[PDB]
Formats: sequence, structure tokens, C-alpha cells
Amino acid sequence: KAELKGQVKDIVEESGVDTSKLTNDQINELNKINFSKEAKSGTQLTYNDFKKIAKTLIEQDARYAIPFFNASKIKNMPAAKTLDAQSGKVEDLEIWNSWPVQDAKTGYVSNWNGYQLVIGMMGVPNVNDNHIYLLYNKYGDNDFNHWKNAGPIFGLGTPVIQQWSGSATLNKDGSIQLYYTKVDTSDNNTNHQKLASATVYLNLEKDQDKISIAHVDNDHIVFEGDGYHYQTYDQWKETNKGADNIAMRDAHVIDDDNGNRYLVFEASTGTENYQGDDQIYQWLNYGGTNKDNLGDFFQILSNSDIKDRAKWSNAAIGIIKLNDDVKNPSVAKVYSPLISAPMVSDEIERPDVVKLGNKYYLFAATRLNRGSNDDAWMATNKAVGDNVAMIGYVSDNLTHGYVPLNESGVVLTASVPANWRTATYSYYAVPVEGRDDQLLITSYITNRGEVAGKGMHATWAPSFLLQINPDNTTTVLAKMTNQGDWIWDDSSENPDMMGVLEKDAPNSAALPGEWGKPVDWDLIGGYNLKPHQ
Ligand SMILES: OC[C@H]1O[C@@](CO)(O[C@H]2O[C@H](CO)[C@@H](O)[C@H](O)[C@H]2O)[C@@H](O)[C@@H]1O
Ligand SMILES: OC[C@H]1O[C@@](CO)(O[C@H]2O[C@H](CO)[C@@H](O)[C@H](O)[C@H]2O)[C@@H](O)[C@@H]1O
Ligand SMILES: [Ca+2]
Ligand SMILES: [Ca+2]
Repeated sequence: KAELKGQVKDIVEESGVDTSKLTNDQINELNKINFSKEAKSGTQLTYNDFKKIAKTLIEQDARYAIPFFNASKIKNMPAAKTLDAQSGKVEDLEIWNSWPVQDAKTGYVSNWNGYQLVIGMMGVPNVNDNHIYLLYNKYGDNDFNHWKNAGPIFGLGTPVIQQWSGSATLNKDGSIQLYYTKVDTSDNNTNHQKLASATVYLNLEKDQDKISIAHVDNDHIVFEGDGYHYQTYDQWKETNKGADNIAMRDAHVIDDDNGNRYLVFEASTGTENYQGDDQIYQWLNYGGTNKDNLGDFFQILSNSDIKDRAKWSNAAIGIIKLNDDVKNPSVAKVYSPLISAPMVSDEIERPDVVKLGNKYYLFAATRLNRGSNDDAWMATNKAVGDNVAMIGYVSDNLTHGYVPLNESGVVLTASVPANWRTATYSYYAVPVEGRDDQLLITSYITNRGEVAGKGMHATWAPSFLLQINPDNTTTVLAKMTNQGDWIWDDSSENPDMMGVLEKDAPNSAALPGEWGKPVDWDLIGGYNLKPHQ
């Protein structure tokens, strides 16, 4: 019986929608929309941003598309033939999320007694086997085969206690301060994640060029969520009706110029801007033109799966200040999210803050299929056979005021199907010494679990340069390295690592047998692919 009331009235008219042709229920829903302009949880990844990101992906623009790799050159990591944490025996592990021991202000890969040090998740494919390992090479060395493994940081283990991604920097005494995610799986196989820290001490034998783990001290939980800014495990236990992501992970250490230390990490928003049926009616979340936003509003309302995901999406990239106890830190201060995606996504991962000149750049990896807009992400699988991207923001301040790069946030987009050898994920930008406008993008290549075939293991990708423009835009550069190079310099470039999207080229991006092979059931993988321009 009733009618449109408040600001929504103006909105419907602007749109050119015939008010009389609105059913009774429509008007009741429309009257639920809330037009508050006050942002509750930092800069947002909006429904519109998401859609644009997906569109940019489908377009395969050379500005943002992950360069093609020469598939025939990709090999499993030799240092991955190593003692496994959950069996104590030498096995063929694969290696994924990885991070260099790096300086906390500058991000530069650290030089430890002439070695570069990287810490990474490794384990046996198709086994629940998530643990972190220390890897090392001479500093500046580019040979993938020269990396060696110093073993699991915490020794032999089980799936009850796992270690997922974080970061690492050096202490003054040359120990490593490690930030990692401790995960406890005892409560009904849930991944109960906590941000943790430990001091790792190394034994070096100069004459054998061999590093070992000597002591691991001060292992403790640093942060579990506050409940207001960030969701806690308890809050998740209550609400989670099965269809909910839990996140307290991927801590990236950064220092300001005054020597304060912060961890930037992946989480979910707490009660400050919580998930729920209400998030659908927050006009703020749409971020398009009013007309656009109204189309979106209806899409969500009529598609029950989208509506469902929308209720549950509240990914956030959080930040906390640590106290001054370097080796045994506690939380000094909890801030509001740098970025959040209420209604839009339940997963933004591996955040990374690099300070370039005077601005703070924040990047994160995402899988668009964790997004709420099925029509958006199903279309990317149809185009490219993958839905991964790296998003990015810039700010004058570490702790607030982030602004999306390239309009929507997109910085990098998936360019080959997820079950190809050359599929990539877990982008991690590393700064380049004496090039303050470029970043080295590292990642891992080949998805876990042998999706690309037996013996095809997740391994370190060739790295490639990304160009940062002061006008808040980015361009992918056609400059590529050997597999597993964390340190760009002039000797680093290896153009033979570059691929082409052609079936029979010797530097094809597809291995023999991949071009046109199925992904996600029927989708002929490679059909909708096009050259980068
Ligand atoms: O139980 C979580 C744990 O299982 C593993 C190995 O069994 O997952 C593998 O199998 C999944 C499908 O059943 C894949 O989606 C997954 O990517 C693959 O690794 C572990 O990898 C995972 O940590
Ligand atoms: O292996 C855990 C590690 O990988 C990331 C992504 O690089 O998360 C992966 O594992 C989670 C559960 O196994 C998934 O929820 C997520 O989608 C998957 O990509 C990191 O965030 C995490 O530290
Ligand atoms: Ca959620
Ligand atoms: Ca190098």
C-alpha cells in the first residue's frame, strides 16, 4: 500500500525508473536503504570497484595483466627436496607464500653475512601440511639452483599447530624477528589463526656455505583481534552459520621514520562495521553512480547466492602498533582497517606496505571468487580461466587515508588459467635499491595440489618489475628475472623467461597439453584468451 520515503525517492527519479511500476515489496526494500556518508572502516573496496576490477581482468590490458611466462623454463624448486616437518623424512615438497627477511623501514631485502634469507610455506602436495621453512642463497645470486633449505623453523610437527604467512626483519644482534600466523586446529578442525612472533637465531658455517637454525626464542601470540575493529575467533564461532571466512593472518612488519613498528595483516571487521543482512542496505558499499548502485541493489536482492555472500563479506586489512619490546612485542594500539570490503569480499590477503619516497603503498592479493558478485567473477573464469588479482592503494600516512590506484584498486590481473603451469598467486611487491619508482613483483607459480598435473609443484615464479607513477597509476613492465630472484639489479634480467600466448611457440605460456584443456568442468581453457595491448 505504502510509498517511497526519504532520500531514496530522489534516487529512484534520477534513475528514470517508473515509480508506479514498483511492486509493494520493492518499495519496502528501497525504504530500508541507509544513506549515511560516514565511512566506518577505512577506504572500501566497493561493489563497483569489484565489478571494474573483474572487467579490467576480462580485458587483459597489458597495463595490469600478469606477463606471460615461458612454461618450458619453469622448474620445481631444488631446495624443495628436503626434510618435511610432518614426517621427518626427505620428500618432494612444494613451496608457496614466501617472504624475504627485509629492512623494516625501506623494505630492502636484507644482507645477512653475505646471504639473502627467505622464509616460506612448504609441504607435501595434497597433504594438510602447512609449515614454514628458512631458505638462503648468497646475496645478489640469481641462480635458482643455488638456494638451499635450512629446515622447518619450528622443527617436526603435526596439523594441530600450523604456521602460515607473515614477514621477517633483522634484529640489531643479527637474529631474525619473525612475524607469522600461528594456527590451532584443535577446535573441530577450524583454522583458529593468531598473529605470533619469534626470534630465530642462525648458525653459519662459512666453509660449507651452510646456515642452520640454532635457537627459536620468544614464541608467543601477539594479536588475536579486538572485537570492535577486528573480528575475534569467539565472534566467528557464534555467528558463522557455516558460510563464513575466518582471518587473522599474513602480518607484514613495517616501521615509520620514528622507529615505531606496525603489523599490517588480513582480518575481518569487528562490531565497528560488522557483517549481516544490514550491509546490503548500506549505500556506501556500492560506490558507483546512484543509477548503477540501484541496479546493483536489485541484482543482490534477487540472486539468493549473491545475497548470501553479501551478508557474510567483511574482509579487512588491519593495522596495529607494536610496543618497543623488539624481541617480545605486545600491541600498543589497534587502529581501524586500512581497507575493508563489507558486502563485497570475504578475502583480501597478503597485504604489503612499501614506502616509496614519501608515500605509503599498500598492496594485497585477492581471489575474485571469494567476492559476492557471482556474475562478475564467473565471467573472469569464463574469460581467462582464473579470477586472481593484486589490488593497491596509496596514502600520505601509514595508518589511514588510503586511496585506490588506477581508479578501482586493480594493479595486477590474472592472464592464464588456474591449472596451467604458469598460473600465479600470492604477489608480493619488493622494493628495488636505487629505483624509487619501481617494485619487484614476486609470486609463486603453479597452483598447489597438483592441479597442473603430477610432478608440477608450486614453485617460485620469475619476478617482474612494476612501475609506480606519481599520478596514482601503475604499469607492468616487460622486465623479468630468473625464478626466485628477490633482488633486482642490472645483472638480474632474463628475457628468456618471457612467454607468449601462442600454442606452438617454444616459449609458449602453456605446456604441451594445456592449450584448450578443461578448467572448472566444461570451460575450454584458453579459448577466450587474447594478446596483451
Ligand atoms: O584440509 C585442508 C588441506 O587439505 C589440502 C590437502 O588435502 O587441500 C588440497 O585439496 C583441496 C581439495 O580437497 C584443494 O582445494 C587444495 O588446494 C589442495 O591443496 C591442503 O592443501 C589444505 O591445506
Ligand atoms: O597457505 C595459507 C596461506 O596462503 C593464503 C593465500 O596465499 O591463503 C590460502 O589458504 C587459506 C586456507 O588454507 C585460504 O582461505 C585462502 O583462500 C588460500 O588462498 C594466505 O592468506 C595464507 O597465509
Ligand atoms: Ca565474514
Ligand atoms: Ca637478482
